[PDB]
Amino acid sequence: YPLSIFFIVVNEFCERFSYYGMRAILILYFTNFISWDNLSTAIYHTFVALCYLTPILGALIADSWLGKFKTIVSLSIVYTIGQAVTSVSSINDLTDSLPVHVVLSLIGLALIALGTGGIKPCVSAFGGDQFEEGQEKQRNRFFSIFYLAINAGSLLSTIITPMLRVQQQACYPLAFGVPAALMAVALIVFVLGSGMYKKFKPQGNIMGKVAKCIGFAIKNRFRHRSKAFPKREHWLDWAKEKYDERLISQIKMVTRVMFLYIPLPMFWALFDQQGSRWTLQATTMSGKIGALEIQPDQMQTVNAILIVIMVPIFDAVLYPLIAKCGFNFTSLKKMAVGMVLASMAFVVAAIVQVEIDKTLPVFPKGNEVQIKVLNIGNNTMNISLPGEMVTLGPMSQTNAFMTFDVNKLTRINISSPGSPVTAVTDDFKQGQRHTLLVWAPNHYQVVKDGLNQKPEKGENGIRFVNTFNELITITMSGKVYANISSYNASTYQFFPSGIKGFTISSTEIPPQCQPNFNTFYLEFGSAYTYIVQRKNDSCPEVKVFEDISANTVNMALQIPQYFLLTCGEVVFSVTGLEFSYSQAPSNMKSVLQAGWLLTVAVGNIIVLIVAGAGQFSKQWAEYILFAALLLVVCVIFAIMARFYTYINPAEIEAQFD
Repeated sequence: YPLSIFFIVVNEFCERFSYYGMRAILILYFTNFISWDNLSTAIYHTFVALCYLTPILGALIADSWLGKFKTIVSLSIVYTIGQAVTSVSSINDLTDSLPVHVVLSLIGLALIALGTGGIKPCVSAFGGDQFEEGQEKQRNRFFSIFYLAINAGSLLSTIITPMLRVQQQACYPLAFGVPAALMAVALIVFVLGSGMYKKFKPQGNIMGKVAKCIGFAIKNRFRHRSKAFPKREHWLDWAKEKYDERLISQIKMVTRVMFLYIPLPMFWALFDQQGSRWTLQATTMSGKIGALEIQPDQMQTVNAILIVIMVPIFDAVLYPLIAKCGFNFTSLKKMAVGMVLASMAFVVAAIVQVEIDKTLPVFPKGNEVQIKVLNIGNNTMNISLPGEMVTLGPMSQTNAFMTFDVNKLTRINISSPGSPVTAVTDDFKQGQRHTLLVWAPNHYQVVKDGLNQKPEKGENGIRFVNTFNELITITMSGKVYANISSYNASTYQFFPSGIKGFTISSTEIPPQCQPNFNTFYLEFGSAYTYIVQRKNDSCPEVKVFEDISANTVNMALQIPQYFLLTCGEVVFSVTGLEFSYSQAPSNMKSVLQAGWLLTVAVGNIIVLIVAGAGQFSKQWAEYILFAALLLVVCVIFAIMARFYTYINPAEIEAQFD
């Protein structure tokens, strides 16, 4: 056995290495191709689950045509072709009638989808066939090692890709080129073992036979309405009239096994939340370990790291111990327990989420308007606002955003000690944060803020205010603010953490002045407003004011909810695709594997259907998304398993003829 297996393991590692590397690069490109006709966003959202709809086509083929060995090679090549075409097409689009070049990408993208689908069910079952001598212990070992290699690809893909990218947009050819290069090695190694594999060929069009037998049964069962209508077997009694008895047995085994997958696709909807829903949470909870600088979007890597260490533990020690006390852990039992853990993984998130909410600010909603007053003048100013007055000294601000109803924002009067009162004629927009700038009794400016949420990806936003008579231009680490009018403010731009330096430029500034300045440590999620003022020597001067406070909750707090969920997946998923193979009849192994994969496809639909917010806060969504659904489904599953779908020893049943 050992010789035949190693080829499949290394092939799967390389094949899944490539797939993950394609995902990250693929999404970035659409942001550039979207600039013709928003159609690109419509092109996407197919690969979200379409990569799991194809495996139907792979199953139909091998089990009724070409066998499994031939479909692995053929579907593999078309996978390689698609990537190569896609890689060159992107370069052809930018280097060189735009839809004509784009058509190249579409064919490549479509040609890839078949590759990713037809291989998943075929390769998994093809390994199992190598064990025949009552080797349950060895066969169980393989399916955990095989599932371990999948992640060893995911982990190495994450580390390698960022270094690979931006090596040269000029690096795009390598971006798609290198993943394509690897799979070529995957195909070569798999073929090299042809002399060692054990293979079986289909005896005919089983697909047709199964469909015809089922078709005959249902129509015949419809007849005989008042003559022995009550079935003994819902289909077998009536198909047996014409069709072979042993074939009737086989279609029955798959029917029972598949009945249990009806409740499962809820679990795969919950497991998917870790990619999108939690990555957003990390953004608003980003205190950083003193030893390193992990970014919000890097956390998801923790799941791959844990699963490459949990899997050896469970098979090595934990399971032997449970046996020694006599619990007799069966395949149905393990799946039932696995769904409970992932349920407790989510409930922890609600606890974490409510902790974070203690700190976040309040953003305006509906007809609400939030105003911050910032006096940048050299004298104290008195401002009249609806039901309130505020006095601000020179270079002073109101530390909080005052919330008012737009309908209630009737009058504002501005005055200074001994100065005339000036009425504000400007207008505001509901649902937006607004900043009011004043420097003299009859001089003021109203500025829209633009930011009304926590900065994305945890990057700090910066902006400047011009007080010089002439226009000013500032560049900060690759980003430029140009031609800022006097007594006006520029829009925000976002930078990652660290310390960033910037250089100022203006015509009124004498050349001998220092234009160079450096900011303090940025941290995460903050947003600040700089003010540039003139010194007695005409040199620029800098002051800082805060708008949104940095992120406080530490990010290490997400390890628990990743530890439970990852621990939940090991027990559930690994046994899911092993039990599915054990029960299937000898003639239709790939049919059931495609049955398991089909569950994941429908899984993404549930989360996608739920779409966005429909409630007050995530404190709810993170809760009902498991309890009202996952536990209710979990109890239903246990009920169905009480009817012994495990009772079929598919290996020996065939020998009865």
